[PDB]
Amino acid sequence: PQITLWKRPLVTIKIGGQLKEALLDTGADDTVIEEMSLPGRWKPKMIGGIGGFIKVRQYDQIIIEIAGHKAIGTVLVGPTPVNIIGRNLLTQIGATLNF
Amino acid sequence: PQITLWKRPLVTIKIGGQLKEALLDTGADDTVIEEMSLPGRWKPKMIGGIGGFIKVRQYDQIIIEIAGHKAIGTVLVGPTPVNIIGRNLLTQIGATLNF
Ligand SMILES: CC(C)CN(C[C@@H](O)[C@H](Cc1ccccc1)NC(=O)O[C@H]1[C@H]2CO[C@H]3OC[C@@H]1[C@H]3C2)S(=O)(=O)c1ccc(B(O)O)cc1
Ligand SMILES: [Cl-]
Ligand SMILES: [Cl-]
Ligand SMILES: [Cl-]
Ligand SMILES: [Cl-]
Ligand code: NA
Repeated sequence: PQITLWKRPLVTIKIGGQLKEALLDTGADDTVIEEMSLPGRWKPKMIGGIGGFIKVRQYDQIIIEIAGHKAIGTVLVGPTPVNIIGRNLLTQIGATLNF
Repeated sequence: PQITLWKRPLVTIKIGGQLKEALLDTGADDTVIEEMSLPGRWKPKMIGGIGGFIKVRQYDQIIIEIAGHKAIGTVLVGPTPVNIIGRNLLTQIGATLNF
């Protein structure tokens, strides 16, 4: 698809068999999701955004579908205000910015 | 241009007679620039992201040049860690996400 930006670029994702809404976010290096259960071990990460830092749980090699496109990669889980798909997974779905 | 997302999508902007580097950010509703002076009236605003809220000054009807393309809109000025070009200005340069 070609997504214009008059509205937020919200898509449906599927992670852990569950559908969620997330924002396609070219300003995010990494994908950050709200609290949920994922399998396996996690590693710590402190990430900084507009208002300061939050602690998140880093899960690697997680199966996630984004707007129907299959990805497998890193997901950060923590107290984000919105689910954000960052460049680590936007590159997996072949996303570019165009003007 | 087509901008891939292997790296942060940084561009040069001209705002208030100044050159700055800014991120093309589909996850931002509005454009948020680090502290600088702009002319005309403003009003206070609180904006929230990862890590909470910051206080900014909202300036309306500001001309920006974004990677050589002129646009006009609202610019929020305050203690952002990164200069962000949000959707309010990305739409005006005809920016789309494509996959
Ligand atoms: C969160 C979004 C719903 C909204 N945001 C826009 C978003 O793209 C931000 C931009 C940014 C980049 C770096 C530092 C600070 C901000 N991305 C962000 O926080 O990314 C973080 C995390 C992802 O992986 C790494 O990449 C960078 C770091 C780091 C950890 S926003 O900036 O919070 C924002 C909120 C509100 C309004 B508004 O109301 O117009 C406008 C903007
Ligand atoms: Cl990844
Ligand atoms: Cl980079
Ligand atoms: Cl605007
Ligand atoms: Cl359009
Ligand atoms: Na003004």
